[PDB]
Amino acid sequence: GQVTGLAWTEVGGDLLTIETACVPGKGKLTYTGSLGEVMQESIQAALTVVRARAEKLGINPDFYEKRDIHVHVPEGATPKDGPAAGIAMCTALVSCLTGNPVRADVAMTGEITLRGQVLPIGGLKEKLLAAHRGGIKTVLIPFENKRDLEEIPDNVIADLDIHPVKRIEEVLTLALQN
Amino acid sequence: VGQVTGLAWTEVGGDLLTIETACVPGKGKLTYTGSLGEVMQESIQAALTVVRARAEKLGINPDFYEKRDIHVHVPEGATPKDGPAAGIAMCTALVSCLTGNPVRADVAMTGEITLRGQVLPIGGLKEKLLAAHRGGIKTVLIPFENKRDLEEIPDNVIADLDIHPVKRIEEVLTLALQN
Amino acid sequence: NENRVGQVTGLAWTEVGGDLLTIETACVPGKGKLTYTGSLGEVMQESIQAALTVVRARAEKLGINPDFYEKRDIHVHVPEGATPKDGPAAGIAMCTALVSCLTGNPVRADVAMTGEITLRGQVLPIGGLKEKLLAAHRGGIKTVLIPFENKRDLEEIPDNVIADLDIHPVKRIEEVLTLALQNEPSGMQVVTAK
Amino acid sequence: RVGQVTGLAWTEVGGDLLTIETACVPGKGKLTYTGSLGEVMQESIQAALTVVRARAEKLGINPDFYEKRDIHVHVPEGATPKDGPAAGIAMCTALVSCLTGNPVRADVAMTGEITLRGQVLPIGGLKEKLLAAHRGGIKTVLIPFENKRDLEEIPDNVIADLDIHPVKRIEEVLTLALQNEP
Amino acid sequence: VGQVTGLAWTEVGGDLLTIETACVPGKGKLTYTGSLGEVMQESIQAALTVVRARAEKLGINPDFYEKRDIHVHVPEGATPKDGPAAGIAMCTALVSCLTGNPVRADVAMTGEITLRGQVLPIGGLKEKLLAAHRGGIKTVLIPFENKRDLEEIPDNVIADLDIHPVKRIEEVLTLALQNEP
Amino acid sequence: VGQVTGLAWTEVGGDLLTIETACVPGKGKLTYTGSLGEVMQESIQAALTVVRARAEKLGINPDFYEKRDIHVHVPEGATPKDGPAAGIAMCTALVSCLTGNPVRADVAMTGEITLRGQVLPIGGLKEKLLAAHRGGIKTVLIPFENKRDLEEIPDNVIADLDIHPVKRIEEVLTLALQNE
Repeated sequence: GQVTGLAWTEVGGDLLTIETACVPGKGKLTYTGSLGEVMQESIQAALTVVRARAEKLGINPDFYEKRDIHVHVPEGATPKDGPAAGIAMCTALVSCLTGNPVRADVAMTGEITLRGQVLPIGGLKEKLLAAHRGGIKTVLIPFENKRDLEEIPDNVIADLDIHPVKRIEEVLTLALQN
Repeated sequence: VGQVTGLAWTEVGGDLLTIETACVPGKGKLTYTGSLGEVMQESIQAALTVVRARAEKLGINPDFYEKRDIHVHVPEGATPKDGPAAGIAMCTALVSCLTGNPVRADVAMTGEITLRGQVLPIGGLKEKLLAAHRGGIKTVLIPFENKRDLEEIPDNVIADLDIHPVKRIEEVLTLALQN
Repeated sequence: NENRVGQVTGLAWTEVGGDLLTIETACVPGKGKLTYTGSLGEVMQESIQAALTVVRARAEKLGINPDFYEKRDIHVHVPEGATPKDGPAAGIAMCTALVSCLTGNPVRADVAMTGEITLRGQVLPIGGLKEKLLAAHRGGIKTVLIPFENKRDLEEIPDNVIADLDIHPVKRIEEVLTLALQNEPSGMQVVTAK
Repeated sequence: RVGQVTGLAWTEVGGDLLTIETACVPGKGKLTYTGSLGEVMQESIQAALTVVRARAEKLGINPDFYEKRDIHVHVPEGATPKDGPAAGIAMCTALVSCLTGNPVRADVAMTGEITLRGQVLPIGGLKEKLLAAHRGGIKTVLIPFENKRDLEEIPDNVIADLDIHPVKRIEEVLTLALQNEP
Repeated sequence: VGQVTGLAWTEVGGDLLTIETACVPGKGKLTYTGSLGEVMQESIQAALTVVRARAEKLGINPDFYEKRDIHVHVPEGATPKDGPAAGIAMCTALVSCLTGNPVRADVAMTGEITLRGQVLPIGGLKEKLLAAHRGGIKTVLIPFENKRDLEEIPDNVIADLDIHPVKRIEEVLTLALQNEP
Repeated sequence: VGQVTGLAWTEVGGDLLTIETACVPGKGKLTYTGSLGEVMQESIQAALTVVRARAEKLGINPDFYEKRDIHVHVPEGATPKDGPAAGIAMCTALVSCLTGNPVRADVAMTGEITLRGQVLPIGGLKEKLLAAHRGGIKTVLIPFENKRDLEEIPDNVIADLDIHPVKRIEEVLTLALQNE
């Protein structure tokens, strides 16, 4: 129920620790963390991808009738917005609802869609620089951000194991431990 | 999830958009997202009402809404968008979702939808068809009263595109759904 | 005919002027919900709520089952979607459309109407009558229902408008419905002979 | 007429004759308040309803009407902004009227702020209110008791034509205004 | 219906206020009206919580907040009020309403209430106690920590007043309710 | 019991907060009042999710979220309060309230809470501990990473407080509550 994402904050692209809790409940979605509206919408999108694909994910199709879900992104006081945490949100929800832990030294950036495709984001360099400083080994980026890998310093590309992904299935396969 | 390429006004970039609609286990909740302005939001409601009103003839359970939640999402999520032009795409995406009847990926569409299922003309036909052309789209559905606006579209664009002027939502679904 | 159920031409204010409104209503299976859209200003939204109350208050006379109603969702929409509409002048049109939608009673072709609705069923005069009638005249509307108290305002509207339009001044909503709908909405028909 | 009360209160064009309408059709307890009402006027409706709820058994009204009835209070004309607490007793009267089927008298107008205790509080702009009523042909006007001192600042010709009843409590209001005794 | 004379901030200034409270058959819904500002609104919620958390001690059927609907109104409806200083009045009014224990007519009170039932000091004590006096109020309840603020108000005003500094809500209710809570 | 002294940001008056909570039989309504800023309101949501996640190990009945109404109030009511520093205090108060477990006297605490139960560093530590000291707080729990900031603080202040740098919410409940 914890994933490292790369997304926009008040001070630039950054490592975010995305948290999701899925305690027994009645189907309420709470999300907090000084989130802007586009980031809030990415969470609804990510939840809908899970609900639509629940059977595929070994999750009870009616799980949202018996679960309350809280997505929180610290630091609580730092403003964050944008769609780039989309695949991280989805991954955290799948982890939480399945009990399948998330890989330690992995981070990810990318906008999610209901169809499960992963869309390119902006400020990739800033994002990959943030993951490099944090000692992140593996980074998932959208397939269409490959062109942007040119602007990145050679030493950072060399240190990072970067995976361009097209689809959410790819993301879950790489990020989850099982 | 249902999936349809629409042409509708966006604040930045092109007017070519993927209208997405999921119809998951739920209890009759509608969610709509995608940096949508109010007129676009209201077209989602109108589109959903069209399906609800024609559910039996469409091959859908009239009481589907009791046991389904609907999310309508229009990527790219941060791109501000507005207007009624994605209406027929929304209706198509919702019929696809609730029947499991795939949409032709080589077809895009534009047009305002009415509760009577009629397709109304839209503005910026040129903006839209250039996006459809540059987006590699082969077939475009447009409103019937927009036919006279085709006279101001570049010849190559007219040459490349298979434009189909439509009047009614029945025409749209026949032209866009695979079965 | 089926296409005439829940479709009413009102005359109210738009961002272009006091023009024609094609007022749409669907009554689909549901749970008692009312939705209204079409870039409506707040005064117009309140007219729709007044109009539905009027219907609900006269449901027995109108033959609308209270329980069927509670298992319907209602959606009033006024295209074109992007054009701002406001004012209380679509009140009787809204009520007509709702009665039509809920009872499967098609609205007569080539009728338009204008008038503010009250909860007591009274039809109150409206403003900009001249421009509304220019709007009806321009759209080949033949029969226009107006408030009985706007009758004095007919004098400033040219002869041909009055020669072309069939104007029926109305006092109450029961009259509107009888004039606007295909079948008589309120009451079983009794046939008598002298 | 059941559910209609003539009230005097402020509008954007001044303290004018108001026709307060209420409908109470069977529902689930929904409360709709329309007519370009300002927030203070909206709060007066909620106060008026509370007064009625507390006196429900005393008024012959089934106590659990707040759960089995939908109530819609509307004040034409829809486009004219109305505000203030002066329609309070009129809101209560129309509300009691509707829920009991007890017709309101057409020759009675009324103004006054209502409290949950059912007390009638003095209001403002009494001059405009009564001049309005007088041009409107109203025979009888109920005013707040503490507003009697304001009567001496309105023309003698207007007041002589009016049957003015100063009221202190809501039950007084109801007995003068309802066709049958509540 | 409960009624209490509170002293609290109004648009015109700190003044005499009749806090009303009705408690009819209901499903546990809370209504507050009277042009109340947000801090005054939260004071009502704080006051209600005190009563719920102390219900049986107050002799109130603990399950009252699913059997009762509550409306707190403060006339005059058009006069903007705000602040936490009517909190102990709100709570007195609720307790009176839910118990039928009349509140004395010669008593006015001012004070912020906490969930623990503590009375916290308030501002504008001068203008508050002047209003009480002008209204012919006999006894006034103020927060204990407002005692030194009494030395800034005219001695002629204060000498006419029976001033009771309180620390806790049980003092308020014992001093203000006509029968013993 | 349900009463916790937390140190967090205020517009005026000391950075000391008295956090009160009530947990009565109910249908599951959360009320939070006290002129609370959005970030502080969110901190309450987070603290409550923590408690829910750990309800069973905390001896709280799992279905409290639907059998209980909870009102979190922070006096003085007209004093604006904001920020995340009251997070661990909010959690402690809720646990104390739902368990009947009293909080230890003269304990205060500052710290941002995460859903996983990690205590995050805060700002204005100096002002916070000055308020603790004048409040006669003896024991203060701060975030482990605020240890660096203790260097910036007067010697007499450091002297009279029993300052405990904590990493997790388990240390916080152990140091703050009178029972387990």
